[PDB]
Amino acid sequence: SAPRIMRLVAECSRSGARAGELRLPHGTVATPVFMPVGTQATMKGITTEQLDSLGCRICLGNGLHGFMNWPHNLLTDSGGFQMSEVTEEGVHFRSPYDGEETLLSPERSVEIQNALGSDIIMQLDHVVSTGPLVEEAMHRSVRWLDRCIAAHKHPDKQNLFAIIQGGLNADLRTTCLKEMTKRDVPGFAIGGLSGGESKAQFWKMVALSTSMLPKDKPRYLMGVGYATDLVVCVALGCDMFDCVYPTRTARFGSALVPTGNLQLKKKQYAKDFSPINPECPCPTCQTHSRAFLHALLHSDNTTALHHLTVHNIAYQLQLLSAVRSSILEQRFPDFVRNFMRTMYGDHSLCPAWAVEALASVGIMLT
Amino acid sequence: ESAPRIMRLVAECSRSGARAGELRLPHGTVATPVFMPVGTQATMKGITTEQLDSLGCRICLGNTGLHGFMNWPHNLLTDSGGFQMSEVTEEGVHFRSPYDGEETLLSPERSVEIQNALGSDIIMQLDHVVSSTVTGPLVEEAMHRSVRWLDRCIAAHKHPDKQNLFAIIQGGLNADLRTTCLKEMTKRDVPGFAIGGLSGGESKAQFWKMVALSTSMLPKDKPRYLMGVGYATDLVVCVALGCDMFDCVYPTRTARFGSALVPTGNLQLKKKQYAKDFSPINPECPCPTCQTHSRAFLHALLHSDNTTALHHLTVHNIAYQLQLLSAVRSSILEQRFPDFVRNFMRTMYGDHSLCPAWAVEALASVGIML
Ligand SMILES: [Zn+2]
Ligand SMILES: [Zn+2]
Repeated sequence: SAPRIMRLVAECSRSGARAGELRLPHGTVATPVFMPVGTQATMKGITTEQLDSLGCRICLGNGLHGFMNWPHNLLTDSGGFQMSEVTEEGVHFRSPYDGEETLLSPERSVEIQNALGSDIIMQLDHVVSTGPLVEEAMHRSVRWLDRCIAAHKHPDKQNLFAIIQGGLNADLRTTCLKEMTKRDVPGFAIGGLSGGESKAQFWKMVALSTSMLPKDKPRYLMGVGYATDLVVCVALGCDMFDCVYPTRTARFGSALVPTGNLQLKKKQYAKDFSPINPECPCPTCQTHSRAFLHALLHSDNTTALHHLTVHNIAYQLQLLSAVRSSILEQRFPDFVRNFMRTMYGDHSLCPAWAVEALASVGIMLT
Repeated sequence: ESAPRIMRLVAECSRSGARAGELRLPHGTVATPVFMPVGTQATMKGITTEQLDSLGCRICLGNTGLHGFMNWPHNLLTDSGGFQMSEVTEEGVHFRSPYDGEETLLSPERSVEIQNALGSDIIMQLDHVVSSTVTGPLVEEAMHRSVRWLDRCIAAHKHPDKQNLFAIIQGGLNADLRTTCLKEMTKRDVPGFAIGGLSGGESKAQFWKMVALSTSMLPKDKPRYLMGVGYATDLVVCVALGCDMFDCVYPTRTARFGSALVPTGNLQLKKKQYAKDFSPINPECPCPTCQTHSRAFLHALLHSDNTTALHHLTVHNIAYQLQLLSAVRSSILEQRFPDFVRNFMRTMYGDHSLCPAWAVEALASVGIML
């Protein structure tokens, strides 16, 4: 067995919630952790110092540490889902410059990520937009994983994560879980569960994945940022998260709060001279009232997006810090009960999918 | 009784009023004519000091020390804060605070004190501006109020050797009123003069006539700063009328609409005709965006990752502004400014028949024939 990068610090006795820390080359990272998308923050005027002040110790990148001037950890994806036909050789596409046919193979994806110098790297996978081609992409993703592992020639400097496939197909994801688990990679990601319509199928697929992933290795759930989703998925055994949710929420003039969000473009805030949250210690809540942000959203929209994003990212980091603390304090079920009460009002008004999911791990709201 | 001058005239056009010079400012010289981008609008879009310095920018506008807050080694210009932040009396501007929400006052003395602490190299007086919808004798009262406010700014500004206070010419589109304001403010010894009240107007014909009126009465040995002007044709014509400094949100605003500034106008990159155009925005532009991004890539980003496309379009649009005025300035030094304008109008519009009538008349007033 290779050295493990995650140390389990505490567990919830009723549910699957875990509190740990990751040992990465650029410093330790407390888990559960939400990782903001670094470039989405940089393009809105958020600097390294601001992100460091909020306590962020890891974020996602498109070496790369110097290009961003970032002293902490970075996670980079393969680049497939962004950048067309796919064969067994790799992803075929037209370059965004020379305009000629290009190939991104599993070997090339690893070589690119090796040069960037990030601390966690993601395998190249084959994602499809129904028929029997979905199972073929899953088996190709397993073969691509082995080629990534062979091409990764620095396991002591960078950590390669596999990506579980299968979408919403319980039988397909079970096959992928059984096959990828046989490889000794430092961590595992859960793909194909972002932006789904059926919340009931969403949490059942998360529970299926965490029941078969190794306990001593991190579980990274991709594309999840909604507050209730984060709390429920921590109770199911997830350790790492990423989403553009804080960035996207700010583009619509909304600020994340314990009861949902504040739609600051509404006229009811034009004369509200309080902060977004009187208990939030983020810079935006020290200098900006709701009335000011409301005024900026109608004239100087670009400046309002900067301050809303600072707060929305801060909310994410504060949420999981509170989640992690409740696990350490051996009182995570009580945290969830208080969180659902504040967010929705009463057990009768909570979304059914979250009540059933939490009950699956023995956290009752009734 | 004249203070040392901050502008040195280097060359002039023999036919028109176009001037090429340099400003001696505490954080370095600045070649004029110069377009000054709004620094905060660029910072909020991910543009860094290093990127802006590489483009050759040596002066930009600040929100309103401030040099350290931006991490900027060159010069800064800050406004008074009036147009942003309600009733106005002789004491100052009365408004409700954004923080405590209580009544606050911005006086001429307080505006200077704020700008003194920011540490910028050029500072703007506080003026009393009324909407263009106001018509009667309240417009003339605001103009005379601005002159009295100017004297209070000068008295409250106790560091003419570290910061340069500019007056702001009032009057709007009223030829008689602006003549009074020009005649009155010229008697004050300020290092430079700005021209206010000419941004975003509908009537282009009255616009260029008001610019010419201002430059005919402002001192020759002092800079002329034209506020709120960034359109390419506007910049060239106003340089020919005697203006030295410009600022606008035009490059930043143009990027919010998915458009890239080019010598023939702009490219509307959200249109489907660019989805398979794998050439740069401009093959002759040396900006970073034109080194790394094709039109097809920017077209794709404008429909999925809009925030990233705004960053790269703004880098290019700012570079276009700086390149345009650098070329303008070079043609003046080369004693070939009329020929520059003729080629510029040819590329922009196509032929004399298709040029805007207001620009043909304005250029003809200073002896530039197309
Ligand atoms: Zn906040
Ligand atoms: Zn360019």
